[PDB]
Amino acid sequence: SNIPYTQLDMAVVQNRPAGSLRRFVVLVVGETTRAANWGLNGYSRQTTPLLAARGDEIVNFPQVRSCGTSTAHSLPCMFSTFDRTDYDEIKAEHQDNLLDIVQRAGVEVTWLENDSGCKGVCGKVPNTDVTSLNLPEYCRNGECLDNILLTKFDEVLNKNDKDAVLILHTIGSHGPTYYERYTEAERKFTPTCDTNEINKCTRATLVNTYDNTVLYVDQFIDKVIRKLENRDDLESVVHYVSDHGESLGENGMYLHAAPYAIAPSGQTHIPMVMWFSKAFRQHGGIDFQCLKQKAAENEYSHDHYFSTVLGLMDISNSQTYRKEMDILAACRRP
Ligand SMILES: CCCCCCCCCC[N+](C)(C)[O-]
Ligand SMILES: [Cu+2]
Ligand SMILES: [Mg+2]
Ligand code: NA
Ligand code: NA
Ligand SMILES: [Zn+2]
Repeated sequence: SNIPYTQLDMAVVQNRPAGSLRRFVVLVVGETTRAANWGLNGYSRQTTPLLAARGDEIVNFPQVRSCGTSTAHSLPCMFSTFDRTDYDEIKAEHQDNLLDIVQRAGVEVTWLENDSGCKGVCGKVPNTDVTSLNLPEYCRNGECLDNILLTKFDEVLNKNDKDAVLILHTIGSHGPTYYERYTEAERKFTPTCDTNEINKCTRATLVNTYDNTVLYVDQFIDKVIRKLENRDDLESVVHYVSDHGESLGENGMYLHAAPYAIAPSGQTHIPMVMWFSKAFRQHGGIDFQCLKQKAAENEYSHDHYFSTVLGLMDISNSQTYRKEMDILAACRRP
């Protein structure tokens, strides 16, 4: 209430081609996973084997920077019109965010939370806290394995046939209970640090445990793709990006939330990948070989998130959309 609230893009609509198929976009908002331990970026361990095996169909972005080093900064920033370097916390809090605008355009927006909170971003859209289900197959000590989200996916997919944006907010690589982020099938690197007292384990075991968390991210993204890839009637996109990275003892630094100005690359350099369904490849208007090249050669950040999502919903009458910030715009047919 401190300053008047600005509704943005009040006349927004979708401008999808006439007679088009449903468009279903999944935004996986990761947590703590860093670029330097991401197999597709050339890490010496293959922490992303399922995505690597999918080959050309996964677009990987080797140079992406976060807008903050904690969830409290990164989430509101990445869902706002503001860029990191001009972010105004107060202004952002008193205006519509990305999800408010997309919902106003008539898109079904749903937020499934498994990471302790949306930091105010999903207040005005349908949202559920999946962690609270406290299912023994996934959950212990108030935290749940991210595959619990998959159990709620089909309900969203089948809610109706409107275009949709589904946000899956994952707990990812969050520590210091890194060992609780994955299961036996992803416990590849050993020995591990099976305590929250990470300062008491060797740096070698800490890296091993963190790397196992990335294997779980990889299989999670793969399972989301598997829910969509056989729906030939559906134009689907899966987009994954982390909120920030992590420090694993380098120079005495652990966890995250270092002030951005002094934050090491481990905390600011984050993974990002995209996958497109067959129908999206056919009717989505994107030159895929163009996009693979752009992804390899350019530097991106959370600043690109807002316009990339608007572009994926064919949003029109939008004064917030910036073509130069839309990752796909330079490879989209006019
Ligand atoms: C307060 C930080 C906001 C970011 C603005 C960075 C300058 C953009 C203008 C660049 N330009 C070459 C056109 O002058
Ligand atoms: Cu206020
Ligand atoms: Mg932004
Ligand atoms: Na945690
Ligand atoms: Na194992
Ligand atoms: Zn975080």
